[PDB]
Amino acid sequence: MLSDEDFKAVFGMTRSAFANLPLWKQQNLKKEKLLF
Repeated sequence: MLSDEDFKAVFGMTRSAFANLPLWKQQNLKKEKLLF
């Protein structure tokens, strides 16, 4: 669906620094841009 490197491309920010947070916060990010 999306390469590991592409993850940082879609995220927009350092996936490493963002990964420091729980997936709970990721639920919003996906809605901010992605759809599902």
